[PDB]
Amino acid sequence: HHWGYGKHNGPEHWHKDFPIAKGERQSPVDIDTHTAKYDPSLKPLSVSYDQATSLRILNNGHAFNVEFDDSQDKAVLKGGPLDGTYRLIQFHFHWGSLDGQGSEHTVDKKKYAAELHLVHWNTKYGDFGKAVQQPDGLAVLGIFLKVGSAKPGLQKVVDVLDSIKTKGKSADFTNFDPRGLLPESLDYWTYPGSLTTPPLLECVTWIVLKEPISVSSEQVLKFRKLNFNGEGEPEELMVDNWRPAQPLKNRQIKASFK
Ligand SMILES: COc1cc2c(cc1OS(N)(=O)=O)CC[C@@H]1[C@@H]2CC[C@]2(C)[C@@H](CC#N)CC[C@@H]12
Ligand SMILES: [Zn+2]
Repeated sequence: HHWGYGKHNGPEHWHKDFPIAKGERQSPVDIDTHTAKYDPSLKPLSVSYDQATSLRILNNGHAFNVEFDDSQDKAVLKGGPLDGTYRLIQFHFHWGSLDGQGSEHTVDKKKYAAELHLVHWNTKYGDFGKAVQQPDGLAVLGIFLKVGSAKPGLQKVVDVLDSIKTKGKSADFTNFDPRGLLPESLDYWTYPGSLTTPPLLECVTWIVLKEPISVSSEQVLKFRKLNFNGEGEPEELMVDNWRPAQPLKNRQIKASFK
């Protein structure tokens, strides 16, 4: 009976195994655009994915991860609210069963069809495992997805999902360029938070872009064909793998734009 997104193991149950679920800096949160304040101390955000090296794609039973080789400083995120260099290690999405839900963060309570999470770890901590044990160990770039025009750069991902339909399945996924998943603008909101799934560690500096990318209905439909279950088990469609907004508590969401 391990955690999941169902009625008996979903988000409202996570606190029993992971008490931090009711912590002081949990994610995701609702972003109140009118309360978020422009922060002049924020430095220009730097997203350098030109030398990114993807290696494989995995269905871990909660979502699917496109993993990158982070043994060297290649695809990095810096600037903005960040101090130091954060290395890209993987990206994944959270989506819904319907176009009107799926995102973890919400903007003025509005839910998007999905949300992309590009995960990076602070290099001063040596490795990803050590980084997650630090308040400023990770930096996750969140990008909303809305249904409309197809996103050309996402099709490569969409077409390989049939090969990793069930939990535990992985497939080679080299030479995928994450720059093809970024919107035009880098305007963003930032706040201190946590991982959005167990163990819910409060080690993340969240940077959520204001501009969403558009993906086609067909593209998101394929996301919904994935399975939460492993091969040979009753089919449980991988949909609604998002955690709802959590209490903001003693935090302020800062905006990079005036
Ligand atoms: C930032 O990316 C994630 C990392 C992890 C999880 C979920 C994540 O998605 S999210 N929405 O971006 O928070 C869930 C499982 C976690 C893992 C991070 C590394 C952890 C803490 C392992 C420890 C190491 N290394 C144990 C469980 C792992
Ligand atoms: Zn995530």
